[PDB]
Amino acid sequence: EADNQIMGPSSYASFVVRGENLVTAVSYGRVMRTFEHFMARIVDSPEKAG
Amino acid sequence: EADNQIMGPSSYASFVVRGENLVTAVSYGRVMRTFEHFMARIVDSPEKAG
Repeated sequence: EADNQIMGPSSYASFVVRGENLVTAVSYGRVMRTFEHFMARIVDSPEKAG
Repeated sequence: EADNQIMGPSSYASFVVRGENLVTAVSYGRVMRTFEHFMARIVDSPEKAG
């Protein structure tokens, strides 16, 4: 065998419906994942290419 | 005539789609008027009865 062990993530990641996502939930029923990424993509410099 | 004139507003109001309103407009295709009110009701202190 090449390696005996592998390094892995110790804990789960956290998806919590925070404040800015919750307003979409109660109103439209469509919460989204990583809303702050959407704000940074189409509000804070949308002309910056991905 | 009790009045010759009435005092009123001078300009129209401005309903401009700001940033998080653009985000929900782009993603879910629905804008809510005064998003800061929805954020100050459903997120910041919902225990205060309207």
